[PDB]
Amino acid sequence: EKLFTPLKVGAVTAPNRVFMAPLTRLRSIEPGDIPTPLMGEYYRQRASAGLIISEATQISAQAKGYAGAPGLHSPEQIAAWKKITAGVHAEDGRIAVQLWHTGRISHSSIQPGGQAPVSASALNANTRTSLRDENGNAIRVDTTTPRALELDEIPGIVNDFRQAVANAREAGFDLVELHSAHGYLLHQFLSPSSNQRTDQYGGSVENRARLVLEVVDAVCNEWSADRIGIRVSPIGTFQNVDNGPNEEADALYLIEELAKRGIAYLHMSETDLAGGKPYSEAFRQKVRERFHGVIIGAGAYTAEKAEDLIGKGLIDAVAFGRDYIANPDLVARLQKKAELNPQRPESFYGGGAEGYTDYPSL
Ligand SMILES: Cc1cc2nc3c(=O)[nH]c(=O)nc-3n(C[C@H](O)[C@H](O)[C@H](O)COP(=O)(O)O)c2cc1C
Repeated sequence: EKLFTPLKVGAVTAPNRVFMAPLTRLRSIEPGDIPTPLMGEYYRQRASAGLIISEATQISAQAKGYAGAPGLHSPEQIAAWKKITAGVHAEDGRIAVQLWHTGRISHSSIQPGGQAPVSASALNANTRTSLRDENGNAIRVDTTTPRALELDEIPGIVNDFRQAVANAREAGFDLVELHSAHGYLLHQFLSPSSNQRTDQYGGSVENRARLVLEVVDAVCNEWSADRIGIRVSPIGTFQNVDNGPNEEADALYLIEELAKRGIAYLHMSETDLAGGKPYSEAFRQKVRERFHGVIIGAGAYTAEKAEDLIGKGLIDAVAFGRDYIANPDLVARLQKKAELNPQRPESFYGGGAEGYTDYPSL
């Protein structure tokens, strides 16, 4: 077993390879989309993780797509996150903030001015997002048809990612993870199914990957390459957004480009929660030879699958999502081969302490 051995991830060193995947829990304070003391406790309980990747966090108010999701834009949010990272560090843990712009996966009622959300093209995601009712309870709602950005708006998007990263550094995060997966803004440009642009940000894969690569360069220039991670879901269909008829080739192109920046890590979300086709060991090898940094695998990993792939040298770490939701001390449990607490899906989104901080440790 090598799942419990140290691993250098960019500027930091994780004592084990059991990572906590980014998990949207929608328990932030509104107004302000502010992280809470309860959230700090939740993250503190899970500090033994090799690395904690936070719930998706807004790089701007416009980036908001879910009620209850935190932001990292505004004095109050920065101050709130500072206490959370301090708590994790007090337990000697490491935490990375996942930054996103939901793009078309949003609703007008939570956008600035109540206006239509933005995207690569004006195509409704044909899905739903999570809002809050009159009592603050989480509820589902169809996504609002988006507005195609506009050429001169792109620089502003890259700037928002850069500023959020600057705030992240100030906030005490050890690393940042760009969310270019699961059909959110960056993925919306990457995919031809959601990108019908005729300017230089649409068409060829090079054009579709232009925005994400501009963000990587910008955040890398703002902080440091060894502080930047990125999550992608380039194979399969995620939240109604597929990856095109040449997804494999297009994925390898993107990874070679990311590699040139020498960033901290490549986080691959291998399948949608609804399932998907498995990654062949051949493809994993092709990814392996193209990226020279840490590679994190995620999906429906069992400790056994992780040990097998890490042992084949195809990946370096594994991010567990749901098991981490139900087991703050997942590291200890997996190492001791103990039983895990059962999961309570009903309380994954919204609410309070129940189903959040009440999962006991051994
Ligand atoms: C409650 C819930 C919320 C999630 N929120 C996020 C998130 O904020 N960002 C992200 O990239 N993926 C998110 N995911 C995906 C997880 O990080 C993870 O990849 C997924 O749960 C599959 O892994 P698992 O089988 O180990 O849980 C979410 C999944 C769940 C069930």
